[PDB]
Amino acid sequence: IQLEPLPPLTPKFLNILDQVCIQCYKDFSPTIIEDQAREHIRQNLESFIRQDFPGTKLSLFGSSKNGFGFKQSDLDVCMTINGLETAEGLDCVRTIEELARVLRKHSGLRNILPITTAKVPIVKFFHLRSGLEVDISLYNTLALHNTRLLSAYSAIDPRVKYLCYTMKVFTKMCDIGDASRGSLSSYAYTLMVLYFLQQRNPPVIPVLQEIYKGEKKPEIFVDGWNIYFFDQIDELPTYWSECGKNTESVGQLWLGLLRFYTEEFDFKEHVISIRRKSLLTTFKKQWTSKYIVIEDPFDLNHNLGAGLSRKMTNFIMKAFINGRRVFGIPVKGFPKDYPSKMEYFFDPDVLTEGELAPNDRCCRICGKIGHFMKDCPMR
Ligand SMILES: O=c1ccn([C@@H]2O[C@H](COP(=O)(O)O[C@H]3[C@@H](O)[C@H](n4ccc(=O)[nH]c4=O)O[C@@H]3CO)[C@@H](O)[C@H]2O)c(=O)[nH]1
Ligand SMILES: O=c1ccn([C@@H]2O[C@H](COP(=O)(O)NP(=O)(O)OP(=O)(O)O)[C@@H](O)[C@H]2O)c(=O)[nH]1
Ligand SMILES: [Mg+2]
Ligand SMILES: [Zn+2]
Repeated sequence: IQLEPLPPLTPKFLNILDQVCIQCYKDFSPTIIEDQAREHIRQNLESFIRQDFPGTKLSLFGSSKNGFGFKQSDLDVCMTINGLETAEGLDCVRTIEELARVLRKHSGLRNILPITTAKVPIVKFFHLRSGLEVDISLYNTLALHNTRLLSAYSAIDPRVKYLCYTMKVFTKMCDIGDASRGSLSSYAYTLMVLYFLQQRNPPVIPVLQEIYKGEKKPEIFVDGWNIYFFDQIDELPTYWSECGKNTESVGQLWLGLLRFYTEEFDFKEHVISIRRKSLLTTFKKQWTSKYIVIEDPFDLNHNLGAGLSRKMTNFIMKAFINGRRVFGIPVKGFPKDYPSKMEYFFDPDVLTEGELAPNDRCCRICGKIGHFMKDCPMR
């Protein structure tokens, strides 16, 4: 597939692109009050569950803590039991079902649903007063660490946040950010942003998992994987020589990302991997089955794109190509004929050409993957 050449931009248009990326953050990030409410929910659930399971500990992870949350993002909760370091004596499937029974007694919750067949078994439910979806998992230790990792990256430079928010808006508007419906997890798209910023010349962020006081990388193992990374961001100028050398604006970088993954990045040859600056090949990983290949920074056996079908991969790539056109090619009558720039750049009828995301892997009743119709909740 060949792509349209991009016309040269004016500074006036470049400033518009900058503003759109920043509005994605300002418009959709939670207020300080909404963040505190999320902590209050965790606190309330921990006390309620402790009535039946004393020593329960609930810990927030995901976008509530990694610096990239939206107002209506779900509440990702990790449950552990004090004194029990790992889930090696804990019966996780039976624990999920016991936990669900406890949560059905909570008058402020609705629609308790345990999902024990997923790779990560969860019990999810609806919190009435906040209107948020909550997902509780058991001993999700690695998720807690990649939450800290992403949070560290978000603190290095404000542009990290702006781009991750813009990416999250983009994929959400294209309806390609729901792994439960066959597309990619929003966490996978966050990794794509970070990988782009690491490979940029000059880089906007370093590879924190490769920064350390010499000579060798410290070895801190969790569930068989080294979770070390440099998290002393205040001292980063000392340990990152290229700190602050990239002076591109946010809009420049956002258009650069769209061009990077449509023109430059070789999906069939390389793996999107934020744990190392050196390119990682699909052949070295023996991950040639799929086109989009995304390696988790800690669980190196996890390919985030392992679930994508061929159709979904084409749909995703067409979205990025159309995004390249909308953000890169100024149009006549813009911006004076449009009372909202957000509605122009993120128009789904343009980015996906009016088509809906494919859903062939999905249940015909609810639209989720991973269950037969006799097991559907909406039956
Ligand atoms: O690697 C992971 C993946 C998921 N999660 C947690 O599960 C929650 C739901 O994950 P999601 O990627 O949106 O959907 C899962 C499952 O919840 C979904 N699924 C699977 C079987 C089914 O019957 N219904 C259903 O919706 O299909 C996917 C299987 O990877 C997330 O919010 C996380 O809190 C994690 O903590 N780590
Ligand atoms: O494939 C995966 C998916 C999810 N996770 C971990 O589970 C967290 C929640 O998974 P998530 O689907 O809620 N994505 P999130 O980062 O919270 O953004 P948002 O759409 O605003 O909710 C993620 O942030 C990861 O830490 C993984 O480790 N591997
Ligand atoms: Mg979440
Ligand atoms: Zn269903």
